[PDB]
Order: sequence, then structure tokens, then C-alpha cells
Amino acid sequence: MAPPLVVVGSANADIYVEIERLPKEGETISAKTGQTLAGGKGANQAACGAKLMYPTYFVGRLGEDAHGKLIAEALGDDGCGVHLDYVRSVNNEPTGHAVVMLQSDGQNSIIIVGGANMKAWPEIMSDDDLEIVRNAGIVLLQREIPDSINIQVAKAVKKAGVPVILDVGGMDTPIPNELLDSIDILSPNETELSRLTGMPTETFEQISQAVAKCHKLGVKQVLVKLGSKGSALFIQGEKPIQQSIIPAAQVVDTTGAGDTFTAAFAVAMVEGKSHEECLRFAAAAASLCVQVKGAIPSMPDRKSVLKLLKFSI
Amino acid sequence: MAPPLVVVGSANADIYVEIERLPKEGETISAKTGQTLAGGKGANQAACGAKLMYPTYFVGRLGEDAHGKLIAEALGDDGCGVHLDYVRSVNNEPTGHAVVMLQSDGQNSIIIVGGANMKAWPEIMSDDDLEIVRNAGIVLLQREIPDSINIQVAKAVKKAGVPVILDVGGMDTPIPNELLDSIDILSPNETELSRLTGMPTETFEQISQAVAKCHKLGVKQVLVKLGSKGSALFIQGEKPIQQSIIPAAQVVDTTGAGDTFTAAFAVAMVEGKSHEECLRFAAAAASLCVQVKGAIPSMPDRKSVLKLLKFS
Ligand code: NA
Ligand code: NA
Repeated sequence: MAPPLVVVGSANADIYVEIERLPKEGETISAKTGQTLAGGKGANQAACGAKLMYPTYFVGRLGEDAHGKLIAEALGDDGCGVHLDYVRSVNNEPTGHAVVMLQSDGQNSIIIVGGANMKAWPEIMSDDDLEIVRNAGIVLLQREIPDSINIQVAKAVKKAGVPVILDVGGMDTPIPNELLDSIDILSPNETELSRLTGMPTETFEQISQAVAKCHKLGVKQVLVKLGSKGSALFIQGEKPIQQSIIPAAQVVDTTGAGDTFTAAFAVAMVEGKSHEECLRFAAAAASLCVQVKGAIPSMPDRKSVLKLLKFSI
Repeated sequence: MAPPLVVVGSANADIYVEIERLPKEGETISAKTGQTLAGGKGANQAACGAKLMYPTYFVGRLGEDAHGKLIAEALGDDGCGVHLDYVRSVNNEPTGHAVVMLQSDGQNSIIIVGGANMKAWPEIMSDDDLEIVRNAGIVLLQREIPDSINIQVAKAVKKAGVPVILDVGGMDTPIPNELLDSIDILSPNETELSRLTGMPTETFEQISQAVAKCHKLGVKQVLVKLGSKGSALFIQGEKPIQQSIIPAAQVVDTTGAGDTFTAAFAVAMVEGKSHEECLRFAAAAASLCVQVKGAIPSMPDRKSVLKLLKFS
């Protein structure tokens, strides 16, 4: 086959509940409604690539439970078409999940259980496992699995010569410099970029400043996601490429948009498109993503993204 | 071949998370651990009956989602052996669930989602559903599905001459007297019994008067659950029969104990056992249940209960 998109990272059951207010301590309240959906930044990114019709493998750890089966079904042959050969399930850990509480004011609130995502990985990565990443055309990581696993994967691709992208989404902890040294593209949003470098990110000069610091952490390319403000690709020693959002007819649900943007950029990149085309393609995929409820259900197919591109730029 | 226990009621995914503190608006936190378990009063009582090796059907409503599969796997062929022929799944409602957030203290914050338990039932019960209850040996109800459904069931079985037990656990609203008039045995705890009578229940005598006020509105039998104090069966026209707890060597988890007690009581009763023997059977089941963490996993098989009944 063509050199595959290989995603190593998390899979979550997202437990959404609609409440009026957050419950007080010791207090029992009722929710209006609820929904449980397949998610996790890793599974999201893999679903995205598969829907865009690029050969995609997901490397992850699931529990042997209902939440785990939910994931496999959404991603697999009856869903997005992700190759699940390297997903392993354990019986001593639960599939990771997130209780997402949508209050009536408009904000969100999240409790995350690491589960298999954080606990079912081996101390040392098997060669059998590392062979898929060694055959990748491009590798995507996030920060919802252990740093140790991320580092071992990145290093295994370094000694293989193929792009490794690290989405900063996930844990709010500082990134191991050992990890930064081993990736090709860093991909943060505004807060993550700010939190990471400590520097303000309210303005483009400020953002460029924060990126300059990323360059000094050893990262040659930074793909900054600015939400409504668009995106930019910074390549050390070159002029930044900026891309505004592709406006959506209706913003229904932004869940998974960051994941969509990153995975679509990766597909465009591994297909050999120019950096400008990559940013445009990613922006169009993200634009479609936000018009449908749910992360994985909202992943657009390639022809829709290309159609939006034709008529938006 | 024996006329089945038929449980009509709720099924819930219980989502337990151990956390340091509660999150705030626009915030993400992480939990120590987390586990999602099959529960709900209807599903618990059905599981108990099946695990007691008595033919048991569960009539309930699920969502077409992972939590629905979780329930069905816990209850069905690969689990407790409940007959799930009358469980229906819908695609426009989630399986009922509760998010239980255990904080560092001992303080619990809970969110309840009614889901299909409250919203997936029909306006009028199908004749299929009413057929299984009309063919029942005994029918168990609770208050975690709409009153309308409980009433239509209770009327059908009264017609068929089938005993009905109504567990008061669930909603904290008052019980419609149309429901009270159609059930054979009402089954509250000391706290629920006080809430629907207005009277106090800290003393035995106060309980007997509240129960006297249950005979008021047409309830001929009351099975009161008293936790550590045991239980009492009040049948109007007879004298209060009692059973203290069969002492547990070690109490690990009392979740589902009331459910186990009620279902085991129903199994003993439908098997033709005497009222005294019924209470003892239920007490023994409840005793084994509290020695294991969880609700469904702690349900004892018939052999464990019958081995414990050989003792004192
Ligand atoms: Na979406
Ligand atoms: Na228990």
C-alpha cells in the first residue's frame, strides 16, 4: 500500500450530559439528556484520515468493555475504515472515558479517566508494535498517552526518516524536551502555545514570539491553530504561511475540529501537497467538521473537503 | 416451566469516577480511576432473580448505545441469564445512566440521566408486554420508570390474579392511589415510608402506624426494609412477622442490597415458601450481597444462599 498515516494515541468514550448547573458537593441533580460517543484525540485523528481515504492505522490501548467495543465499531470496517491491526485490549484496565458536562450557560466542564490510554502500555515498546510506525508515511501523536510511549515512538521514526507530528492537545503538563527534540511538527492552539512557552498569545507578533521560542526548543516547524482566527504554519528560516478560517454555514459543534484540522493537514502533507495547499485543505476539513454534532460522526469525506475548497478560495 | 418472575423497570449504566475535587466552568480535570457498571433497580432485581436460578424476564427500555450493550451483556446469556425478550432499544434516547463522582472526602456528587427509562416507553403498553406479565408468577416494579407504565402493568396482573410487588425506590414524588390500589405488596425503606405518609419512622411503633396508614389507601401488605434493623412483613389481618439481618462476616459494599432483598423475597414467595421462610431467604441473600463490591457482581447464586440457610 501507500505509506500509511499512523496514529498513536488515545481512544475515549465521551460521556456528554446536559445539566442546568454543576452539582454542589454531596448534591444529587438531574440532567436534561445525554449521549455517549466515540472520541479521544487519537481515535478522532485516525477516523479523520480514514474518512479522507488515506490508508490509516490506529495504534492504541482499549479495555475489554462496552466502551472499547464502541470505539472499534466507530473506527473499523463498518465505520470510518481505520486499520485496527495494532489496537490491543486489556482486561485489567477500563477503556479511557471522559465525562463532559454541558451547562446551560454555554461553558463546558470535563472529567477525564486515563484508563487503558495511560496504563495499558508496556514499559518498553515491542518491536512488533514499532514496526507499523517504521513503515508509516507520517505519524501523529497527542498528549493523552504516556510521554514515555510518545518518546519511544517519535525516536523510532527519527531513525526512519518520516514526519512526526505532535498535537499538544491533551494533558496540561509541560512537554519533555526529549519529545520536542524528536518530532518534526509541533501543533498547538493559542492556550497550549501560551501555557507551553509561558508567553502571551493575544496578538500575532506575540504568537510569532512564542513560536520563536518553540524554534529554540528544537522544533523546526510549528502549526499553530488559532480557532476562529485561522491558522499559521511557521517554518524556521522561512516566512510564515497564514490561513484564515473557511467560514461555516452553521457552527453546530466544535468538538473534534482541532483533531480534524491536524489530521487533514497530515493527509495533505503526506500526499505531497504544498504548505499553502495543506493549510487550505485542513481549514476546509475543519470548517465542515464544526457543522455536525459529534467528533467522529462529523469527519468529512475527501470529495466534500475538495468541493468546499473549490468554492471558498 | 415455572411461572416466571417478571421485572418491569429501569436499567442504568453507573459511571463511577474517583476525583480529587469538582471541576469548574470551562475546565478539564483528571480522575484517579473510573469504572462503568450495569445497574438500575429493575436490572438489579432481575439479575438477582436469575442468579437465584429462577426463570426471570426483564421488561425495560434501552438506548441503542454502548451502555445498552453493557446492560444486556451483564443480564443475558453470558451474564446472569435473565430473559431479555421484552427489552426494547430505541435510537432517539440514551440508555439511562448516573455519573457518580466520589471526591477525596467521602462526599458524592451525582448526576442522573433518565434517558430511555423515563422517555422510551410508549403512551400505551403493547399487548406483547402485557402478555408476559399476565403469564407471570410474580411481578416486580419500582419507581424509576413512569407511573403510567407501572399502572398499566399493575392493572393487567390484578386482572390475571398475579401478585405485584412495588419497590418505592426511585422518584421522590407521591405515589398515585391508582397504583397503590393495584399492587399487592408495597415495599419501602424507613425513609421512603415516612415521606409518603407524613408520619415519623424512627421507632418500630411509629412504623406500624405509618403502615397502618398504608392499609388506609388500599395496601394490604407492606414489606418494610430497615437496613441494619432487618425487615418486617405487615399483612393486614395478621401480626407483623420479622427477620433480623443474617450477620455478615465483613461488610464491603451495601449497594444493591435492598434490590437483592426484594428480588430474593419475590423468588421465595413465588416458590410457595412461607412468609417467615421468605424473609429468611431474603435476609440470607442480602447478607451475601453486602460482602462483595458492586451490585450485580455481588448477587449470590442459589447454592450460596441455600448453604447459608443451613446454618443457624
Ligand atoms: Na463536530
Ligand atoms: Na454489594
